[PDB]
Parts: sequence; structure tokens; C-alpha cells
Amino acid sequence: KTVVVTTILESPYVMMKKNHEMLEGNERYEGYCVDLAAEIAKHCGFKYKLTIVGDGKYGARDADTKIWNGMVGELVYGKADIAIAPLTITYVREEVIDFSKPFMSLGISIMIKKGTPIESAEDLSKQTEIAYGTTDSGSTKEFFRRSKIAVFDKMWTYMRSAEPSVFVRTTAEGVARVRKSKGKYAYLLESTMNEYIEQRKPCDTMKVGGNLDSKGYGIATPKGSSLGNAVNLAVLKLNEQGLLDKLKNKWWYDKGEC
Amino acid sequence: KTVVVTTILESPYVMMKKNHEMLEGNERYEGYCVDLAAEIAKHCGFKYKLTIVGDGKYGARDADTKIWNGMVGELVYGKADIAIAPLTITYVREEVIDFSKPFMSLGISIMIKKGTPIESAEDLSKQTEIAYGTTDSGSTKEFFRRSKIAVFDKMWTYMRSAEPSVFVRTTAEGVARVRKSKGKYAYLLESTMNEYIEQRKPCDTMKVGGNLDSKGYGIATPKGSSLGNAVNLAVLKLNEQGLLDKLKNKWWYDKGEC
Ligand SMILES: Cc1onc(O)c1C[C@H](N)C(=O)O
Ligand SMILES: Cc1onc(O)c1C[C@H](N)C(=O)O
Repeated sequence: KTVVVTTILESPYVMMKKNHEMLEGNERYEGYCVDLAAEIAKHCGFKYKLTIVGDGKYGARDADTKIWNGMVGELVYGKADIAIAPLTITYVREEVIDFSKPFMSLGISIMIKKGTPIESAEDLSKQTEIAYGTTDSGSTKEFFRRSKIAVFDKMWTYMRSAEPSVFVRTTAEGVARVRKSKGKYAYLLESTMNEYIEQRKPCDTMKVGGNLDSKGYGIATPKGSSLGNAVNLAVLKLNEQGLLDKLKNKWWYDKGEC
Repeated sequence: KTVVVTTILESPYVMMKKNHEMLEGNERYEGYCVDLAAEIAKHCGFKYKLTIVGDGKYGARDADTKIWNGMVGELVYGKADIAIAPLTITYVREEVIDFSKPFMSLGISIMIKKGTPIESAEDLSKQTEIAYGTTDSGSTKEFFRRSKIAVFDKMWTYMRSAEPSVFVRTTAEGVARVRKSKGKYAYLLESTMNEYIEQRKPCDTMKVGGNLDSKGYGIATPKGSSLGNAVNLAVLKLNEQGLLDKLKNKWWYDKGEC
């Protein structure tokens, strides 16, 4: 049976090919995760269908309804068999779904419009002029909401009450906000995305400071899935073979426009 | 049931405390992994006994004899219940034992005596004047043996046949060799150790170039062990709580000497 792969439209992980309107199925997409999915499928010997997550979210549990959304929800409720995307491995997610060992390492970082007088999370927490926020329904927002660390707690206290909302629905929306805010908005997103955008026209944004944490992305499967073991080994193999490093260079720097 | 923890004497992960000769049990040791064992045990609710791996090795499968040695062997043959040490998550190991998500991220790096005219792996491969090797029975040696990447394969071809042997039994042995070879020997070891040593007297070593790969250390358990799940969630919890970062800052920086 064809394996249903849930993923998210997030450059450069999954993107629409130039002539996608003339293409069908998996041929409509290109990107790091499109390439990765092919490698994993070949190694695990299965056929698959890439499907873009319906609500366009990574995945969080509704504190009220206790219902999971995004890619996590699609796995939890049986809509998809596996998730291949820049989905972060976290405690609350590991409680409901399985994750392979990481295929990419990263951490939350700060994106600023070049020239913005900010160099750290501490800087952001101390000032009021420059607003800052994160993407909704993901591990980054949960990071600040749950942090007991002084700096991050202060930032969360501010973000949770900010008006207008400093939270964005997608990475693209956040990038646009940084670029159009004349330096009055800083965006908290993972290092992977930050460094990617840093290499794309108009080259007006940049990553400042070190990462706030260290974590990774994992391929996810519903709890008890029979695909789990083989996928985990496939990831480890592809990494040791240097394929993952090649894919990173391919989509991040070989095509860099800055 | 007292959980038997197999680990290895490797500074600053596990070290004999001053006057350990008059100490007993777990109290004889100190270090990053000693602290981690305590937190993991507390979260998983178990008592444990730290034991230093008999052959002082990380773990590899002997060709021909096909028997696993080091900490991996301890787990595989039932000598230990869990391994808490700087043990790299690898494909071949994952085939015989289980690993938690990583508690530390790192990569293979190059250590040189300060002043050595080498800045990359390519440099080492492009010459023969400066010898170079890795530690025996571990992920680093296996990395070169299996790599199909031009530079690394060329390096392996040289190392496999070099005389006298460029392979060392322990990192301390590799470090001492770099320090006493007047720049005629470079050492291939993980970034964690390289960075640690660079801040220690006689402050005569340094890391050059970026890491060759990206991987992590995981807490290992016998395949199918009941401890697997709880340990994995414990590692994720501790990382998200910021404890893993505090622990590294404590054993690498707070104590740093150069
Ligand atoms: C990608 C990405 O970049 N910044 C982020 O917060 C994310 C989403 C994050 N990886 C998640 O799984 O929620
Ligand atoms: C620690 C350490 O530092 N360099 C290395 O090769 C190692 C050993 C490596 N972590 C293993 O598991 O074999």
C-alpha cells in the first residue's frame, strides 16, 4: 500500500516546482524533504504519496480541546503514515508519536533586519521599541511558553500580551514582517530557516547571536508504526554516507543568491 | 533492582575524584555523565551502580570473531543495563542496541599541536609529512573505514596501513601523542573532547577546520529494554529544561583553564 507522507510547504524543504501546474503527484514538489523522502522510500522499499498538511501547521495540542493539529495531528488521528518535514523532536510530541534520530541539528535563533540594534535574546528582553514573536502552533512558541529561564520567561510574558499580535502563522509571514518593519520587528525561528533566508534576495536579514537551544528534526510515525525501525536506520545510514550534508549544501548554499 | 550503568573514564564525562582511593561506589566518580546519570535515574525512578567498562572501549564488532567489545558489548551480552557516556549513535550500533534521542551534538574534528601547518582534512590527505590517526574500537575509526567521500577515503587508505600505527587506545593517548610529536601527528577526535582539551594546560593544542560530520551521543540500552522509553523522555525533558546546557557549561567552561 502507498505510504501517505504528510509534510509542509516550507522552503527549501518542500516547494512547488516551476511548472507545477502542469505536473501531478509527487512531481509537483521539489526540495530537501522531497529528496529525503525519495532516499528513505528507496531504502525502506515503499511507495509513497506526498501530501501537504491541511492546516499548514507543524503541530501543537489545543490546551482546551486537547486536540492535536498540524502534521502531528495527522499522524495522531491516522490521516498520514509518516511525516517528513522540518518537524522538531520534542517531549510533548514524543509522548504521542515516534521520531527517528535527527536528520538535521538546529536551535531557536534570532532574525533581524540588517542594522537592527539587537545582538541577543537578552537585548530583546530589555527593550521595548523592537517587537518580536514566533510562529504559531510549533515547538518555538512552546519553548518560550514553558521556559523557566529568566530571559525567556520575560520574553514570553511580553509576547503573550503584545498588541497587535507578534505571532505569525507561517515562516514566510514572519520573514515578511521583519523585512517590512524598518527594524521594528525581530523574529524567533530555528537556525536552519534563519540561515536559509540569510542567503536569499534581497539579502536584507541576518541571524544574530548564538542559538538558544540545541535540538533536531526527526522523521515521525504514529506510535507503534511498523515503519519506525527501518526509517531510523535509513536516517543514520544516509547521514553516515554524507548524503544529508550534501542535501543541505544543495538546497542552502549551492543555490544561494547572496 | 539496581541498574548497572556501564560508562568510561573519559574527562570531563567521567573522572576519578581526588582521593577516590578512600571513596566507594558511585562516589568515586565525578563529571558530566556522572551528573547526567543522577538526573536520569531520578526521573526514571531507579537506583544504579556506575561501573567502568572493563576493556576501556566505546564499542566495535571484531571482524571475523564477530564479538562486540566496549560498552556496546556490555549491553549486548547482558553485563550492563544501560550505558551513560559519550557514546555516539551509529547505524551499526543501532542494529544491536537502542539509543535515546541525543543528549549532546557534535562531530569529528582535527586536533593539532599549535603551529602545525594544517587547517583541514583535505590538507592532511594532501601530504604525508604529518601523521594522523583516530581512537580504536569506535565510531570515528569506522567513519573513515566506510566513507566513500574522496578525502576521507584517501585518509583511511593511509591510516589503515601506516607504520608505526597511528591508532591509539584512548583519547588521552592521542592527546599525549599530539603534544609530544612536535607537530608531526594530528588527531581525529570528536569536537566535544577537542574543545575541552584546547582549554587545558599546557594550552598547546587546538582544533582546526569545521567538523567532518554531524551526530550525537545517546544513552544506550539493550535492545527491547524496558528502560528505553522513560530514558528517552528523560533526555528530552532535561534538554528542554536547560539542564543539559547547564551541565556542559559546568564541565567545559566553569572549569576551563587556558
Ligand atoms: C521550521 C521552523 O523554523 N522555526 C520554527 O519554529 C519551525 C517549526 C518547528 N520546526 C516545529 O516543529 O514546530
Ligand atoms: C569521546 C570520543 O571522542 N572522539 C571519539 O572518537 C570518541 C568515541 C566515540 N564517541 C565512540 O562512541 O566511539
